[PDB]
This record gives sequence, structure tokens and C-alpha cells, in this order.
Amino acid sequence: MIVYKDVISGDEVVSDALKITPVMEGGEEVPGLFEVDSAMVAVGGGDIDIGCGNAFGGAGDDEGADDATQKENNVSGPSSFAYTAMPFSSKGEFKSWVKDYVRNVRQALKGSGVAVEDIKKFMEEAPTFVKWLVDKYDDLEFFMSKSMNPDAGLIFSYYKEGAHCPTFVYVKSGYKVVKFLEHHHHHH
Repeated sequence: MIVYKDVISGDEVVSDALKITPVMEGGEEVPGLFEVDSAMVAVGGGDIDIGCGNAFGGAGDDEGADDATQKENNVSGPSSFAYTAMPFSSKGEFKSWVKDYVRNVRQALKGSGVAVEDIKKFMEEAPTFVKWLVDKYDDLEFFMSKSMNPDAGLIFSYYKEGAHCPTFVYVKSGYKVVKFLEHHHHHH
């Protein structure tokens, strides 16, 4: 299980069990960053206390339309991870967060202990993080998992074409990539 842990919170933003694709935009890839597909799976929501969405389905069929299967994104999963949304605050705390976010990401890049020439490339990914985040900034819906905080684990998301759910915006090379497999080992 490869998991991406945010540098600020230390919490899991996504795992290899979910959808993880390197950012591929129209005709080009964006290095250091990964974008998360939306895939709508049947969630066991129940809709007992909260009716999620509440829409009448007319398209599809008429009298064969009994459906209790809430389709929601596998990455968000209301009954599992549960992403709580955050609106544009544009407030000082948020702006201070942006500063420390890129700050600590750049510190993680340093603390990786990677070879010098590769550090150069890693640091070439660094302004690319900033630029691409600013490029979707105005269309971002902010999320956190329920275990996350606005100051720690504030996730960027937006809705691109093909996505029927929030497309999660993550920094590939900027997070702590923890690969779970060899727990008890001594590699010498």
C-alpha cells in the first residue's frame, strides 16, 4: 500500500487503492503533481438521516427505477473517508497556510536526502507545483478528510470534464510517500 501523506497534517490524502494518475493535461504532462480521477461507485449511504442530493430520475427508465445505490466518488467515500468541504475564505489564515504549505513542501524536498542532480529536478518540480495550483485556484473547492484540518490537510479539488465528482488535486513529489509493505525488515 503506497500512501501519500501530507507534510502539514501527516494524514493520508490518497492511497494506491484509489485512483492516482500523473497530471496529464491537454497534450502535455505536468511533473511532480498527480490528479485524481472521479469514479462513481455505489456507496452504502443509507440516506436515513441525510438524503444525499435528492433527485428524481426521469432519464433511464420509468417503472424500473428503484435505486438505493448512491453513486459517489471512490476517493471521497461519505461512509469511509468523508470529505468535508471548505469555501474560499481568502482570509489571512488561509494565505498564511498557502505560504507554509509551499514552505514545508520545499522542506520535504530538502529532507528527502536525494542525490544533487536529482534534487535539481525535484526543485524544478517545486515552482511547477505552485504554478499549476494557481492555475486551478479560482475553481477550487477545498476539501479535507474528516480527520483533517483547514490548516493541515487542506485539499484542493475542482471539476474537470469527465469528472462527475470533485477531481482531487494533489502534489505527487511533495508529499511523504510511504510505501507500506516491508514493515519488519532490516535491509543492510
